[PDB]
Amino acid sequence: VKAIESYDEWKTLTSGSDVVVVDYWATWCGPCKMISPHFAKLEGKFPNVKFAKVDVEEQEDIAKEAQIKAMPTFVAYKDGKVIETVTGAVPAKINALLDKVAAHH
Repeated sequence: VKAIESYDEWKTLTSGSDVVVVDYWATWCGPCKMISPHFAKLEGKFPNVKFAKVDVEEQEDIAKEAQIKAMPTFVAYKDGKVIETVTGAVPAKINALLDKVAAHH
Protein backbone atom coordinates (compact mmCIF):
# COMPACT_ATOMS: atom_id res chain seq x y z
CA VAL A 1 0.00 0.00 0.00
CA LYS A 2 1.78 3.18 -1.19
CA ALA A 3 2.45 5.76 1.54
CA ILE A 4 1.79 9.01 -0.23
CA GLU A 5 4.55 11.43 0.76
CA SER A 6 3.68 14.77 -0.91
CA TYR A 7 0.76 16.76 -2.25
CA ASP A 8 2.17 16.51 -5.74
CA GLU A 9 2.44 12.74 -5.54
CA TRP A 10 -1.13 12.62 -4.29
CA LYS A 11 -2.41 14.83 -7.11
CA THR A 12 -0.56 12.75 -9.72
CA LEU A 13 -2.02 9.53 -8.42
CA THR A 14 -5.60 10.67 -7.91
CA SER A 15 -5.62 12.42 -11.32
CA GLY A 16 -4.87 9.12 -13.10
CA SER A 17 -7.34 7.17 -15.18
CA ASP A 18 -6.63 4.04 -13.13
CA VAL A 19 -8.81 3.63 -10.01
CA VAL A 20 -7.08 4.38 -6.66
CA VAL A 21 -8.30 3.74 -3.14
CA VAL A 22 -6.70 5.88 -0.36
CA ASP A 23 -6.77 5.08 3.36
CA TYR A 24 -6.68 8.34 5.34
CA TRP A 25 -5.29 7.53 8.73
CA ALA A 26 -3.41 8.99 11.71
CA THR A 27 -1.69 8.01 14.94
CA TRP A 28 -4.67 9.51 16.85
CA CYS A 29 -6.94 6.98 15.17
CA GLY A 30 -8.38 4.11 17.15
CA PRO A 31 -8.95 1.31 14.68
CA CYS A 32 -6.55 2.31 11.88
CA LYS A 33 -3.83 -0.09 12.97
CA MET A 34 -6.32 -2.95 13.33
CA ILE A 35 -7.90 -2.49 9.88
CA SER A 36 -4.65 -1.68 7.95
CA PRO A 37 -3.72 -5.36 7.39
CA HIS A 38 -7.11 -6.05 5.86
CA PHE A 39 -6.49 -3.20 3.43
CA ALA A 40 -3.15 -4.79 2.55
CA LYS A 41 -4.91 -8.15 1.96
CA LEU A 42 -7.33 -6.41 -0.41
CA GLU A 43 -4.32 -4.97 -2.27
CA GLY A 44 -3.16 -8.57 -2.97
CA LYS A 45 -6.65 -9.65 -3.97
CA PHE A 46 -7.16 -6.67 -6.39
CA PRO A 47 -3.88 -6.16 -8.27
CA ASN A 48 -5.47 -3.90 -10.90
CA VAL A 49 -6.62 -1.38 -8.30
CA LYS A 50 -4.05 1.00 -6.86
CA PHE A 51 -3.94 1.10 -3.07
CA ALA A 52 -2.49 4.06 -1.13
CA LYS A 53 -2.46 5.63 2.26
CA VAL A 54 -2.13 9.18 3.68
CA ASP A 55 -1.03 10.00 7.20
CA VAL A 56 -3.07 13.16 7.72
CA GLU A 57 -0.80 14.29 10.60
CA GLU A 58 2.16 14.35 8.20
CA GLN A 59 0.41 15.54 5.04
CA GLU A 60 -1.38 18.80 5.96
CA ASP A 61 -1.97 20.01 2.40
CA ILE A 62 -3.49 16.69 1.37
CA ALA A 63 -5.58 16.63 4.50
CA LYS A 64 -6.94 20.13 3.88
CA GLU A 65 -8.08 19.17 0.39
CA ALA A 66 -9.47 15.77 1.27
CA GLN A 67 -11.34 17.22 4.12
CA ILE A 68 -12.26 14.03 5.82
CA LYS A 69 -14.93 13.93 8.50
CA ALA A 70 -14.23 10.52 10.01
CA MET A 71 -11.03 8.77 11.11
CA PRO A 72 -10.36 6.59 9.21
CA THR A 73 -11.87 7.37 5.82
CA PHE A 74 -11.30 5.36 2.65
CA VAL A 75 -11.75 7.32 -0.59
CA ALA A 76 -11.81 5.96 -4.10
CA TYR A 77 -10.69 8.12 -7.01
CA LYS A 78 -10.80 7.95 -10.80
CA ASP A 79 -9.73 10.60 -13.24
CA GLY A 80 -9.35 13.29 -10.65
CA LYS A 81 -12.75 12.68 -9.08
CA VAL A 82 -13.82 11.23 -5.72
CA ILE A 83 -16.03 8.40 -6.85
CA GLU A 84 -17.02 6.99 -3.40
CA THR A 85 -16.16 7.69 0.30
CA VAL A 86 -16.39 5.00 3.05
CA THR A 87 -16.02 6.12 6.69
CA GLY A 88 -14.89 3.98 9.53
CA ALA A 89 -13.16 0.59 9.76
CA VAL A 90 -15.85 -1.94 9.07
CA PRO A 91 -14.39 -4.84 6.96
CA ALA A 92 -17.59 -5.51 5.01
CA LYS A 93 -17.89 -1.84 4.00
CA ILE A 94 -14.34 -1.70 2.73
CA ASN A 95 -14.74 -5.06 0.98
CA ALA A 96 -17.92 -3.79 -0.78
CA LEU A 97 -16.12 -0.60 -1.89
CA LEU A 98 -13.32 -2.69 -3.43
CA ASP A 99 -15.73 -5.01 -5.18
CA LYS A 100 -17.30 -2.10 -6.89
CA VAL A 101 -14.08 -0.24 -7.67
CA ALA A 102 -12.39 -3.33 -9.08
CA ALA A 103 -15.33 -3.83 -11.42
CA HIS A 104 -14.93 -0.27 -12.61
CA HIS A 105 -11.27 -0.81 -13.31
